[PDB]
Amino acid sequence: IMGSSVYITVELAIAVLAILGNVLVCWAVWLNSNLQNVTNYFVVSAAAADILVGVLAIPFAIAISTGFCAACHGCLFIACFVLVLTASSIFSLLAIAIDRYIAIRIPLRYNGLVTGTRAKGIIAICWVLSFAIGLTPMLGWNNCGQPKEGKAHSQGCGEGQVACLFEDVVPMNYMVYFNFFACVLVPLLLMLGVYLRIFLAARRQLKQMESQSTLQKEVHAAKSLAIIVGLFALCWLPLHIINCFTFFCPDCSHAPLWLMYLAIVLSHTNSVVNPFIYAYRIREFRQTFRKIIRSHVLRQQEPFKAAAAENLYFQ
Ligand SMILES: CCNC(=O)[C@H]1O[C@@H](n2cnc3c(N)ncnc32)[C@H](O)[C@@H]1O
Ligand SMILES: CCCCCCCCS[C@@H]1O[C@H](CO)[C@@H](O)[C@H](O)[C@H]1O
Ligand SMILES: CCCCCCCCS[C@@H]1O[C@H](CO)[C@@H](O)[C@H](O)[C@H]1O
Ligand SMILES: CCCCCCCCS[C@@H]1O[C@H](CO)[C@@H](O)[C@H](O)[C@H]1O
Ligand SMILES: CCCCCCCCS[C@@H]1O[C@H](CO)[C@@H](O)[C@H](O)[C@H]1O
Ligand SMILES: CCCCCCCCS[C@@H]1O[C@H](CO)[C@@H](O)[C@H](O)[C@H]1O
Repeated sequence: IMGSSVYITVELAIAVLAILGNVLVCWAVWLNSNLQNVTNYFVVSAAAADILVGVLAIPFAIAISTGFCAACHGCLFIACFVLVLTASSIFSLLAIAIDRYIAIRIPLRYNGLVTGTRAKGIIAICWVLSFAIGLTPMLGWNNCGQPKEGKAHSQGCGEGQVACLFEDVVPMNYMVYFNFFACVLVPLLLMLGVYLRIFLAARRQLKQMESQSTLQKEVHAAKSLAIIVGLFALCWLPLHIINCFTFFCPDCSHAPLWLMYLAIVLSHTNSVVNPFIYAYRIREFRQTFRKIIRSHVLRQQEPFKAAAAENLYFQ
Protein backbone atom coordinates (compact mmCIF):
# COMPACT_ATOMS: atom_id res chain seq x y z
CA ILE A 1 0.00 0.00 0.00
CA MET A 2 3.05 2.28 0.53
CA GLY A 3 3.04 3.25 -3.17
CA SER A 4 5.51 3.67 -6.04
CA SER A 5 7.52 6.90 -6.39
CA VAL A 6 8.17 6.17 -10.08
CA TYR A 7 4.41 6.06 -10.70
CA ILE A 8 3.79 9.27 -8.71
CA THR A 9 6.41 11.25 -10.65
CA VAL A 10 5.42 10.00 -14.14
CA GLU A 11 1.83 10.82 -13.15
CA LEU A 12 2.98 14.31 -12.11
CA ALA A 13 4.76 14.78 -15.46
CA ILE A 14 1.55 14.04 -17.39
CA ALA A 15 -0.38 16.56 -15.28
CA VAL A 16 2.12 19.28 -16.26
CA LEU A 17 2.02 18.38 -19.98
CA ALA A 18 -1.80 18.27 -19.79
CA ILE A 19 -1.96 21.76 -18.24
CA LEU A 20 0.72 23.21 -20.60
CA GLY A 21 -0.75 21.95 -23.89
CA ASN A 22 -4.34 22.82 -23.04
CA VAL A 23 -3.71 26.28 -21.62
CA LEU A 24 -1.79 26.68 -24.90
CA VAL A 25 -4.94 25.67 -26.85
CA CYS A 26 -7.19 28.03 -24.86
CA TRP A 27 -4.73 30.94 -24.92
CA ALA A 28 -4.58 30.57 -28.72
CA VAL A 29 -8.37 31.03 -29.07
CA TRP A 30 -8.42 34.13 -26.85
CA LEU A 31 -5.64 35.95 -28.76
CA ASN A 32 -6.37 34.91 -32.35
CA SER A 33 -9.65 36.31 -33.69
CA ASN A 34 -9.78 33.80 -36.59
CA LEU A 35 -10.04 31.00 -34.04
CA GLN A 36 -13.14 32.59 -32.45
CA ASN A 37 -15.92 30.64 -34.17
CA VAL A 38 -18.53 28.04 -33.08
CA THR A 39 -16.51 24.95 -34.14
CA ASN A 40 -13.84 25.85 -31.56
CA TYR A 41 -16.23 25.98 -28.57
CA PHE A 42 -16.02 22.18 -28.72
CA VAL A 43 -12.20 22.36 -28.77
CA VAL A 44 -12.14 24.88 -25.87
CA SER A 45 -14.48 22.69 -23.79
CA ALA A 46 -12.27 19.64 -24.31
CA ALA A 47 -9.13 21.62 -23.51
CA ALA A 48 -10.78 23.06 -20.36
CA ALA A 49 -11.75 19.56 -19.13
CA ASP A 50 -8.19 18.29 -19.74
CA ILE A 51 -6.87 21.13 -17.58
CA LEU A 52 -9.17 20.03 -14.73
CA VAL A 53 -7.77 16.50 -15.23
CA GLY A 54 -4.24 17.87 -14.73
CA VAL A 55 -5.09 20.21 -11.87
CA LEU A 56 -7.70 18.18 -9.94
CA ALA A 57 -8.10 14.61 -11.26
CA ILE A 58 -4.46 13.45 -11.37
CA PRO A 59 -3.56 14.82 -7.90
CA PHE A 60 -6.66 13.02 -6.55
CA ALA A 61 -5.61 9.86 -8.42
CA ILE A 62 -2.15 9.98 -6.80
CA ALA A 63 -3.70 10.14 -3.32
CA ILE A 64 -5.97 7.12 -3.97
CA SER A 65 -2.89 5.03 -4.90
CA THR A 66 -1.29 5.52 -1.46
CA GLY A 67 -3.99 3.84 0.62
CA PHE A 68 -3.96 6.62 3.21
CA CYS A 69 -6.26 6.52 6.27
CA ALA A 70 -9.69 8.13 5.81
CA ALA A 71 -13.45 7.71 6.19
CA CYS A 72 -14.72 5.29 3.51
CA HIS A 73 -17.22 7.85 2.17
CA GLY A 74 -14.56 10.54 1.91
CA CYS A 75 -12.44 8.07 -0.04
CA LEU A 76 -15.36 7.22 -2.32
CA PHE A 77 -16.01 10.91 -3.07
CA ILE A 78 -12.43 11.46 -4.28
CA ALA A 79 -12.58 8.34 -6.50
CA CYS A 80 -15.92 9.59 -7.83
CA PHE A 81 -14.40 12.97 -8.60
CA VAL A 82 -11.63 11.31 -10.64
CA LEU A 83 -14.39 9.52 -12.60
CA VAL A 84 -16.52 12.63 -13.31
CA LEU A 85 -13.58 14.76 -14.54
CA THR A 86 -12.08 12.09 -16.80
CA ALA A 87 -15.61 11.44 -18.12
CA SER A 88 -16.10 15.11 -19.08
CA SER A 89 -12.78 14.89 -20.91
CA ILE A 90 -14.08 11.89 -22.92
CA PHE A 91 -17.51 13.38 -23.68
CA SER A 92 -16.25 16.80 -24.73
CA LEU A 93 -13.83 14.96 -27.05
CA LEU A 94 -16.83 13.11 -28.50
CA ALA A 95 -18.54 16.48 -29.15
CA ILE A 96 -15.68 17.41 -31.50
CA ALA A 97 -16.28 14.20 -33.49
CA ILE A 98 -20.07 14.72 -33.77
CA ASP A 99 -19.40 18.31 -34.87
CA ARG A 100 -17.01 17.18 -37.64
CA TYR A 101 -19.56 14.53 -38.61
CA ILE A 102 -22.30 17.14 -39.22
CA ALA A 103 -19.79 19.49 -40.90
CA ILE A 104 -18.70 16.90 -43.48
CA ARG A 105 -22.00 15.08 -44.06
CA ILE A 106 -24.39 18.08 -44.01
CA PRO A 107 -22.10 21.02 -44.95
CA LEU A 108 -24.96 23.25 -46.14
CA ARG A 109 -27.13 23.56 -42.99
CA TYR A 110 -24.17 23.14 -40.59
CA ASN A 111 -23.87 26.91 -40.04
CA GLY A 112 -27.60 27.24 -39.29
CA LEU A 113 -27.77 24.06 -37.19
CA VAL A 114 -24.58 24.24 -35.10
CA THR A 115 -24.94 27.71 -33.53
CA GLY A 116 -23.07 29.22 -30.56
CA THR A 117 -26.09 28.69 -28.30
CA ARG A 118 -26.63 25.06 -29.37
CA ALA A 119 -22.89 24.42 -28.85
CA LYS A 120 -23.29 25.44 -25.19
CA GLY A 121 -26.29 23.10 -24.98
CA ILE A 122 -24.03 20.22 -26.06
CA ILE A 123 -21.29 21.32 -23.63
CA ALA A 124 -23.77 21.31 -20.70
CA ILE A 125 -25.04 17.85 -21.72
CA CYS A 126 -21.40 16.62 -21.60
CA TRP A 127 -21.18 17.74 -17.98
CA VAL A 128 -24.62 16.46 -16.94
CA LEU A 129 -23.70 12.97 -18.21
CA SER A 130 -20.32 13.20 -16.43
CA PHE A 131 -21.87 13.94 -13.00
CA ALA A 132 -24.73 11.45 -13.36
CA ILE A 133 -22.28 8.64 -14.20
CA GLY A 134 -19.26 9.45 -12.03
CA LEU A 135 -21.42 10.21 -8.98
CA THR A 136 -23.58 7.07 -9.38
CA PRO A 137 -21.50 5.27 -6.70
CA MET A 138 -22.49 8.04 -4.23
CA LEU A 139 -26.12 6.89 -4.38
CA GLY A 140 -25.28 3.53 -2.78
CA TRP A 141 -23.57 1.51 -5.52
CA ASN A 142 -20.30 1.27 -3.54
CA ASN A 143 -18.16 -1.02 -1.36
CA CYS A 144 -18.37 1.12 1.79
CA GLY A 145 -20.86 -1.24 3.45
CA GLN A 146 -18.11 -3.86 3.55
CA PRO A 147 -14.91 -2.17 4.90
CA LYS A 148 -11.66 -4.12 5.24
CA GLU A 149 -10.51 -4.15 8.87
CA GLY A 150 -7.49 -6.43 8.35
CA LYS A 151 -6.01 -4.05 5.78
CA ALA A 152 -7.08 -0.98 7.80
CA HIS A 153 -5.22 -2.39 10.81
CA SER A 154 -2.00 -3.06 8.85
CA GLN A 155 -1.92 0.62 7.79
CA GLY A 156 -2.45 1.71 11.42
CA CYS A 157 -5.76 3.47 10.71
CA GLY A 158 -7.90 4.60 13.65
CA GLU A 159 -11.32 3.06 14.28
CA GLY A 160 -13.88 3.94 11.60
CA GLN A 161 -11.18 4.42 8.96
CA VAL A 162 -10.00 2.38 5.97
CA ALA A 163 -7.06 2.29 3.56
CA CYS A 164 -8.19 4.59 0.76
CA LEU A 165 -7.83 2.47 -2.40
CA PHE A 166 -9.85 2.77 -5.64
CA GLU A 167 -10.74 -0.93 -5.91
CA ASP A 168 -11.82 -0.88 -2.25
CA VAL A 169 -14.54 1.79 -2.56
CA VAL A 170 -15.55 1.63 -6.25
CA PRO A 171 -17.21 -1.70 -7.19
CA MET A 172 -15.93 -3.68 -10.16
CA ASN A 173 -19.43 -4.33 -11.56
CA TYR A 174 -20.06 -0.58 -11.70
CA MET A 175 -16.74 -0.20 -13.57
CA VAL A 176 -17.42 -3.05 -15.99
CA TYR A 177 -21.19 -2.84 -16.60
CA PHE A 178 -21.81 0.90 -16.42
CA ASN A 179 -18.57 2.94 -16.64
CA PHE A 180 -16.76 0.92 -19.35
CA PHE A 181 -19.83 0.85 -21.66
CA ALA A 182 -21.07 4.42 -21.08
CA CYS A 183 -17.69 6.16 -20.94
CA VAL A 184 -15.34 4.15 -23.13
CA LEU A 185 -16.99 1.67 -25.50
CA VAL A 186 -19.94 3.78 -26.71
CA PRO A 187 -17.91 6.99 -27.33
CA LEU A 188 -15.18 4.89 -29.04
CA LEU A 189 -17.68 3.16 -31.32
CA LEU A 190 -19.38 6.48 -32.13
CA MET A 191 -16.05 8.16 -32.97
CA LEU A 192 -14.91 5.14 -35.01
CA GLY A 193 -18.23 5.35 -36.89
CA VAL A 194 -17.67 9.06 -37.55
CA TYR A 195 -14.19 8.33 -38.92
CA LEU A 196 -15.51 5.56 -41.20
CA ARG A 197 -18.09 7.94 -42.70
CA ILE A 198 -15.50 10.66 -43.39
CA PHE A 199 -13.19 8.03 -44.92
CA LEU A 200 -15.99 6.76 -47.21
CA ALA A 201 -16.65 10.34 -48.34
CA ALA A 202 -12.97 10.60 -49.32
CA ARG A 203 -13.16 7.25 -51.14
CA ARG A 204 -16.19 8.42 -53.19
CA GLN A 205 -14.50 11.72 -54.13
CA LEU A 206 -11.37 9.77 -55.06
CA LYS A 207 -13.34 7.38 -57.29
CA GLN A 208 -14.81 10.31 -59.25
CA MET A 209 -11.28 11.46 -60.13
CA GLU A 210 -11.08 8.32 -62.31
CA SER A 211 -12.85 10.44 -64.96
CA GLN A 212 -11.57 13.71 -66.47
CA SER A 213 -11.03 21.00 -52.93
CA THR A 214 -13.48 18.97 -50.80
CA LEU A 215 -11.21 15.92 -51.10
CA GLN A 216 -8.35 17.73 -49.32
CA LYS A 217 -10.66 18.76 -46.45
CA GLU A 218 -11.95 15.20 -46.02
CA VAL A 219 -8.52 13.52 -46.18
CA HIS A 220 -7.20 15.97 -43.58
CA ALA A 221 -10.33 15.38 -41.44
CA ALA A 222 -10.13 11.56 -41.70
CA LYS A 223 -6.50 11.71 -40.60
CA SER A 224 -7.44 13.93 -37.64
CA LEU A 225 -10.13 11.47 -36.56
CA ALA A 226 -7.88 8.44 -36.99
CA ILE A 227 -5.43 10.08 -34.57
CA ILE A 228 -8.15 10.86 -31.97
CA VAL A 229 -9.63 7.33 -32.12
CA GLY A 230 -6.32 5.44 -32.28
CA LEU A 231 -4.94 7.35 -29.29
CA PHE A 232 -8.24 7.15 -27.38
CA ALA A 233 -8.33 3.35 -27.75
CA LEU A 234 -4.65 2.99 -26.87
CA CYS A 235 -5.07 5.20 -23.78
CA TRP A 236 -8.39 3.93 -22.38
CA LEU A 237 -8.86 0.25 -23.33
CA PRO A 238 -5.91 -1.32 -21.44
CA LEU A 239 -7.13 -0.15 -18.00
CA HIS A 240 -10.74 -1.14 -18.68
CA ILE A 241 -9.81 -4.49 -20.26
CA ILE A 242 -7.75 -5.13 -17.11
CA ASN A 243 -10.85 -4.25 -15.04
CA CYS A 244 -12.82 -6.90 -17.01
CA PHE A 245 -10.16 -9.53 -16.30
CA THR A 246 -10.35 -8.70 -12.57
CA PHE A 247 -14.15 -8.93 -12.58
CA PHE A 248 -14.54 -12.08 -14.69
CA CYS A 249 -11.67 -13.93 -13.00
CA PRO A 250 -12.22 -13.65 -9.21
CA ASP A 251 -10.04 -16.74 -8.62
CA CYS A 252 -7.11 -15.46 -10.73
CA SER A 253 -4.31 -13.67 -8.90
CA HIS A 254 -4.59 -9.94 -9.51
CA ALA A 255 -2.92 -8.30 -12.51
CA PRO A 256 0.54 -7.02 -11.41
CA LEU A 257 0.80 -3.64 -9.69
CA TRP A 258 3.24 -2.29 -12.32
CA LEU A 259 0.70 -3.02 -15.07
CA MET A 260 -1.96 -1.23 -13.01
CA TYR A 261 0.22 1.92 -12.71
CA LEU A 262 1.09 1.76 -16.42
CA ALA A 263 -2.61 1.51 -17.43
CA ILE A 264 -3.75 4.30 -15.07
CA VAL A 265 -0.95 6.55 -16.40
CA LEU A 266 -1.83 5.55 -19.97
CA SER A 267 -5.47 6.60 -19.43
CA HIS A 268 -4.33 10.00 -18.13
CA THR A 269 -2.09 10.59 -21.16
CA ASN A 270 -5.27 10.94 -23.26
CA SER A 271 -5.63 14.40 -21.70
CA VAL A 272 -2.33 15.59 -23.17
CA VAL A 273 -2.74 14.24 -26.73
CA ASN A 274 -6.53 14.78 -27.05
CA PRO A 275 -7.26 17.27 -28.39
CA PHE A 276 -3.80 18.91 -28.51
CA ILE A 277 -2.73 16.98 -31.62
CA TYR A 278 -6.12 17.73 -33.19
CA ALA A 279 -5.70 21.50 -32.72
CA TYR A 280 -1.98 21.34 -33.61
CA ARG A 281 -3.06 20.01 -37.04
CA ILE A 282 -4.98 23.18 -37.88
CA ARG A 283 -2.47 25.68 -39.31
CA GLU A 284 -4.20 28.69 -37.70
CA PHE A 285 -3.78 27.06 -34.27
CA ARG A 286 -0.23 25.91 -35.08
CA GLN A 287 0.96 29.39 -36.14
CA THR A 288 -0.62 31.04 -33.07
CA PHE A 289 1.13 28.43 -30.90
CA ARG A 290 4.44 29.60 -32.39
CA LYS A 291 3.82 33.29 -31.55
CA ILE A 292 3.17 32.33 -27.90
CA ILE A 293 6.16 30.01 -27.31
CA ARG A 294 8.30 32.42 -29.39
CA SER A 295 7.41 35.41 -27.18
CA HIS A 296 8.11 33.15 -24.19
CA VAL A 297 11.66 32.47 -25.43
CA LEU A 298 12.58 36.03 -26.55
CA ARG A 299 11.69 37.03 -22.96
CA GLN A 300 13.27 34.20 -20.93
CA GLN A 301 16.62 34.07 -22.73
CA GLU A 302 17.05 37.85 -22.29
CA PRO A 303 19.11 37.72 -19.05
CA PHE A 304 21.57 35.30 -20.72
CA LYS A 305 21.48 37.08 -24.11
CA ALA A 306 22.32 40.46 -22.55
CA ALA A 307 25.08 38.81 -20.49
CA ALA A 308 26.68 37.15 -23.54
CA ALA A 309 26.49 40.36 -25.62
CA GLU A 310 28.14 42.30 -22.78
CA ASN A 311 30.79 39.58 -22.37
CA LEU A 312 31.71 39.87 -26.06
CA TYR A 313 31.82 43.68 -25.94
CA PHE A 314 34.63 43.80 -23.32
CA GLN A 315 36.23 40.60 -24.66
C1 LIG B 1 -14.46 7.72 -16.82
C2 LIG B 1 -13.27 6.78 -16.77
N1 LIG B 1 -12.41 7.03 -15.63
C3 LIG B 1 -11.50 6.15 -15.20
O1 LIG B 1 -11.49 4.98 -15.53
C4 LIG B 1 -10.47 6.68 -14.24
O2 LIG B 1 -10.72 6.14 -12.94
C5 LIG B 1 -9.53 5.57 -12.37
N2 LIG B 1 -9.56 4.08 -12.35
C6 LIG B 1 -10.28 3.27 -13.16
N3 LIG B 1 -10.05 1.96 -12.89
C7 LIG B 1 -9.15 1.91 -11.89
C8 LIG B 1 -8.48 0.85 -11.11
N4 LIG B 1 -8.71 -0.46 -11.34
N5 LIG B 1 -7.61 1.24 -10.14
C9 LIG B 1 -7.37 2.54 -9.88
N6 LIG B 1 -7.96 3.55 -10.54
C10 LIG B 1 -8.84 3.31 -11.54
C11 LIG B 1 -8.39 6.00 -13.27
O3 LIG B 1 -7.80 7.20 -12.76
C12 LIG B 1 -9.04 6.26 -14.61
O4 LIG B 1 -8.35 7.27 -15.35
C1 LIG C 1 -15.40 23.79 -17.91
C2 LIG C 1 -15.66 25.26 -18.15
C3 LIG C 1 -16.57 25.53 -19.35
C4 LIG C 1 -16.01 26.68 -20.19
C5 LIG C 1 -16.93 27.05 -21.34
C6 LIG C 1 -16.62 28.45 -21.85
C7 LIG C 1 -17.66 28.89 -22.87
C8 LIG C 1 -17.39 30.30 -23.41
S1 LIG C 1 -18.50 30.57 -24.74
C9 LIG C 1 -18.23 32.23 -25.29
O1 LIG C 1 -18.09 33.16 -24.21
C10 LIG C 1 -17.79 34.49 -24.66
C11 LIG C 1 -17.65 35.43 -23.46
O2 LIG C 1 -16.94 34.78 -22.40
C12 LIG C 1 -18.86 35.03 -25.61
O3 LIG C 1 -18.42 36.27 -26.19
C13 LIG C 1 -19.18 34.04 -26.72
O4 LIG C 1 -20.33 34.47 -27.46
C14 LIG C 1 -19.43 32.67 -26.12
O5 LIG C 1 -19.71 31.72 -27.15
C1 LIG D 1 -27.75 23.58 -17.80
C2 LIG D 1 -28.42 24.00 -19.08
C3 LIG D 1 -27.68 25.15 -19.75
C4 LIG D 1 -28.39 25.60 -21.03
C5 LIG D 1 -27.46 25.72 -22.24
C6 LIG D 1 -26.94 27.14 -22.44
C7 LIG D 1 -25.82 27.45 -21.45
C8 LIG D 1 -25.63 28.94 -21.27
S1 LIG D 1 -24.58 29.29 -19.89
C9 LIG D 1 -24.23 31.01 -20.18
O1 LIG D 1 -25.22 31.51 -21.10
C10 LIG D 1 -25.01 32.81 -21.66
C11 LIG D 1 -26.16 33.13 -22.62
O2 LIG D 1 -27.28 32.25 -22.41
C12 LIG D 1 -23.65 32.83 -22.36
O3 LIG D 1 -23.41 34.08 -23.01
C13 LIG D 1 -22.56 32.53 -21.34
O4 LIG D 1 -21.26 32.58 -21.95
C14 LIG D 1 -22.80 31.16 -20.72
O5 LIG D 1 -21.86 30.95 -19.65
C1 LIG E 1 -13.72 20.98 -7.88
C2 LIG E 1 -14.94 21.38 -8.68
C3 LIG E 1 -14.68 21.37 -10.19
C4 LIG E 1 -15.98 21.25 -10.98
C5 LIG E 1 -15.96 22.15 -12.21
C6 LIG E 1 -17.28 22.08 -12.97
C7 LIG E 1 -17.28 23.09 -14.11
C8 LIG E 1 -18.69 23.24 -14.67
S1 LIG E 1 -18.63 24.21 -16.14
C9 LIG E 1 -20.36 24.44 -16.43
O1 LIG E 1 -21.03 23.17 -16.49
C10 LIG E 1 -22.44 23.31 -16.68
C11 LIG E 1 -23.18 21.98 -16.47
O2 LIG E 1 -22.78 21.35 -15.25
C12 LIG E 1 -22.68 23.87 -18.09
O3 LIG E 1 -24.08 24.04 -18.30
C13 LIG E 1 -21.97 25.21 -18.28
O4 LIG E 1 -21.93 25.53 -19.68
C14 LIG E 1 -20.55 25.23 -17.73
O5 LIG E 1 -20.19 26.60 -17.47
C1 LIG F 1 -31.77 6.22 -5.51
C2 LIG F 1 -31.28 5.38 -4.35
C3 LIG F 1 -30.86 4.01 -4.86
C4 LIG F 1 -29.98 3.24 -3.88
C5 LIG F 1 -28.87 2.51 -4.62
C6 LIG F 1 -28.58 1.14 -4.03
C7 LIG F 1 -27.97 0.21 -5.07
C8 LIG F 1 -26.90 -0.64 -4.42
S1 LIG F 1 -26.61 -2.13 -5.33
C9 LIG F 1 -25.47 -2.94 -4.24
O1 LIG F 1 -25.09 -2.03 -3.21
C10 LIG F 1 -24.31 -2.64 -2.18
C11 LIG F 1 -24.15 -1.65 -1.02
O2 LIG F 1 -24.30 -2.32 0.24
C12 LIG F 1 -22.97 -3.06 -2.79
O3 LIG F 1 -22.27 -3.88 -1.84
C13 LIG F 1 -23.10 -3.84 -4.10
O4 LIG F 1 -21.86 -3.69 -4.80
C14 LIG F 1 -24.23 -3.38 -5.02
O5 LIG F 1 -24.58 -4.45 -5.91
C1 LIG G 1 -28.07 3.17 -8.74
C2 LIG G 1 -27.90 1.66 -8.67
C3 LIG G 1 -27.96 1.04 -10.07
C4 LIG G 1 -27.79 -0.49 -10.11
C5 LIG G 1 -27.24 -1.12 -8.83
C6 LIG G 1 -27.28 -2.64 -8.92
C7 LIG G 1 -26.32 -3.18 -9.97
C8 LIG G 1 -26.07 -4.67 -9.80
S1 LIG G 1 -25.84 -5.42 -11.39
C9 LIG G 1 -25.30 -7.04 -10.92
O1 LIG G 1 -25.45 -7.33 -9.53
C10 LIG G 1 -25.41 -8.74 -9.29
C11 LIG G 1 -25.38 -9.02 -7.78
O2 LIG G 1 -26.18 -8.07 -7.05
C12 LIG G 1 -24.20 -9.36 -10.00
O3 LIG G 1 -24.61 -10.04 -11.19
C13 LIG G 1 -23.18 -8.30 -10.41
O4 LIG G 1 -22.62 -7.72 -9.23
C14 LIG G 1 -23.83 -7.22 -11.27
O5 LIG G 1 -23.75 -7.61 -12.64
